[PDB]
Amino acid sequence: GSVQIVYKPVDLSKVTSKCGSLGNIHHKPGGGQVEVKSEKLDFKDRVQSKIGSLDNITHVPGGGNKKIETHKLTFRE
Amino acid sequence: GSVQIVYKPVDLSKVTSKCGSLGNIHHKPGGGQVEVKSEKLDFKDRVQSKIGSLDNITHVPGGGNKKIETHKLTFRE
Amino acid sequence: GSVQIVYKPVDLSKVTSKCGSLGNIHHKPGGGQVEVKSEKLDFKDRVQSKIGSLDNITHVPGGGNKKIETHKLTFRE
Amino acid sequence: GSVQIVYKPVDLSKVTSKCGSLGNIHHKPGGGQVEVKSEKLDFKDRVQSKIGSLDNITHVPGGGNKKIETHKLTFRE
Amino acid sequence: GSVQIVYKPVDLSKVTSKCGSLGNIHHKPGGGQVEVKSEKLDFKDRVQSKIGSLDNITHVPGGGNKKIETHKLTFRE
Repeated sequence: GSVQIVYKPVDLSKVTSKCGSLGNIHHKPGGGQVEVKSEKLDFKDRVQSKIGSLDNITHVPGGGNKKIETHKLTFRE
Repeated sequence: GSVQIVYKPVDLSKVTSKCGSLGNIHHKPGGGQVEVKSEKLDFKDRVQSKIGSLDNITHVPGGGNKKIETHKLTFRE
Repeated sequence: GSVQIVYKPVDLSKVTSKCGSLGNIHHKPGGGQVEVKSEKLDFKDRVQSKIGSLDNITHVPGGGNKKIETHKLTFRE
Repeated sequence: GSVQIVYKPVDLSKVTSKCGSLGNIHHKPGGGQVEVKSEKLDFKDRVQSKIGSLDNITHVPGGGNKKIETHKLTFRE
Repeated sequence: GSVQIVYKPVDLSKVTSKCGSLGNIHHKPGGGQVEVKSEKLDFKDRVQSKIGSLDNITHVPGGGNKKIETHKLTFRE
């Protein structure tokens, strides 16, 4: 027997930002010690480690509009 | 026998931000010590670890409008 | 026998923010010690650990409008 | 025998924020010690742990309007 | 025999906030000690633990209007 699939998505979205002014973003951490003690580091199959860190991230987009879209069609028989 | 699928989504959304001014974002942590003691670090199949950290994230979008959309069609027989 | 599916969603939503001014966001933690004692760290199949941390996150969107939408059609026989 | 499905949702929603001014958001914790004692950390199938933490999150959207929508159609025979 | 389903929801909702001014949000905890003593940490199938914590969350939306909607159609035979 026949089958029919019409996969027809229509998109007219708007992801809009309007910022008149952005200013005076201060970022002054004091910073502290990190002391890590260990003996061995046996790692395996999938490891995303991080041992000992002082990260400082300043992220000022002036418009950081994201849009994630995901389409999928699966056919079996 | 026949089958028919008409997958027809229509989208006219608006994700809108309007910020006249953004300012004076201060970020001043004092910072403290971190002391970690261990003997061994045996890791395996999927590990997302983090041992010892002072992270400082300043995130000022000026419009941080997200929009996550996900479509899926599954056909079996 | 025949089957018919008309999957027709219509969307005209609005996710709207209007902020005249955003200011004076102060963020000044004092910061304290962290002392962790252990002997071994045997991890396995899915682990999302975090041992010892002073995180400081400042998040000022100026409009942080999210919109999560999820469509799904499943067909079996 | 025939079947028919007309899945027709109509959406004209509005998720609206209007904030004239946002200001003077102060965030000054004093910070305290954390002392954790253990011997072993055997983890398994799905673990989302966190051992020892001083998190400080400042979240000022200026409009934080969320909208979660979820559609699903399931067909079996 | 035939079947027919017309799934036709209509939505014209409004989730509206109007805040003239938001200000002077002070957040100053004093902070205290945490002492945790243990011997072993055997975890298993689904664990969402948290051992030892001083979390400080400041959340000022300026409009935090949520709207959760969930549609479902199930067909069996």
